[PDB]
Amino acid sequence: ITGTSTVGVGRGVLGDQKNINTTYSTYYYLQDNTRGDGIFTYDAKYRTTLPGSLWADADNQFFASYDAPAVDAHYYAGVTYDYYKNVHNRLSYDGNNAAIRSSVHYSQGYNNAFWNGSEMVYGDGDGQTFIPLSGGIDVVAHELTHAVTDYTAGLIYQNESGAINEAISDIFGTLVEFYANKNPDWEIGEDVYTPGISGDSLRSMSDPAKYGDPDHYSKRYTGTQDNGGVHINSGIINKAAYLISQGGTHYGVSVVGIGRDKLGKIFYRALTQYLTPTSNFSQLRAAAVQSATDLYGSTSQEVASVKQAFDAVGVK
Ligand SMILES: [Ca+2]
Ligand SMILES: [Ca+2]
Ligand SMILES: [Ca+2]
Ligand SMILES: [Ca+2]
Ligand SMILES: [Zn+2]
Repeated sequence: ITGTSTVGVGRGVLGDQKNINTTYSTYYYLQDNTRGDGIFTYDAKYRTTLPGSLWADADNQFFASYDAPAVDAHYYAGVTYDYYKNVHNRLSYDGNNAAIRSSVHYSQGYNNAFWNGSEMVYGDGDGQTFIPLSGGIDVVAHELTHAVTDYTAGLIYQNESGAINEAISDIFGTLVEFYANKNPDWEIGEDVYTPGISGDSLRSMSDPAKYGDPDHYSKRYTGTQDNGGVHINSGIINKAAYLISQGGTHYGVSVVGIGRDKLGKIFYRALTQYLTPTSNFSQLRAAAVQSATDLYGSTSQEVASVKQAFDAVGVK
């Protein structure tokens, strides 16, 4: 829409108050003209037709319970855009400031959220397994990172390349959660998963086996479910990334941590310069080693830690 840029206020899924960028033109719309070609949030009104209607509001105050998922989709897309711009110098997901569009209230009782190739889509959850999925900043950033991967490495969504694709989304989702300093951790989806149980999450990067995902290449899933295990075998790479950052000893192999910032620079470089659509785990190891070599030198501690981490999860 064409109108005047302004700032409104509302409450997210978790009850927290936040300011959001809006546009005025008769109604106030969830349209943020301050970032790239804009961030636009739509109401799918419990249907599956997309994108739905651009979110319009009469007084620029978004404190209704139907408003919550839209406030957080809109706000967390802006935080993810800022992370990629300020930390990695990347303008939006295509690198040229493409508009980011999200629809909320998709379908009824839908326990998922996803990047469909053109925009973000968020279910409200059934209220037991999940509450509206845009209340999780790591979920939002995980899904928007699929758009980055689509425009760069183009990892296909199956077998080892799909598991790399998911892991990359969990890694950067976690780094955005630390960047926003929103009670950060190495777990995925803990703010929106099972409102009645405390302490759990969908996946864990620091200990993937806590939920039964593999934490070593010898335990990888080899069947056909989940497109060949893209959500299951991502635990092997998530554990490697957690060790590079934080360090630790895993299956007897010791890794000195180099921290989150360097983790993010090595993986962003590997993703945007060396991975291809059919890269497998072994090629991800080579790409991460070459990236760390590019950035810090072949005899750095950073290269050594990347190697130990992949050796700790059995990826040669
Ligand atoms: Ca209102
Ligand atoms: Ca957290
Ligand atoms: Ca998290
Ligand atoms: Ca829970
Ligand atoms: Zn994903």
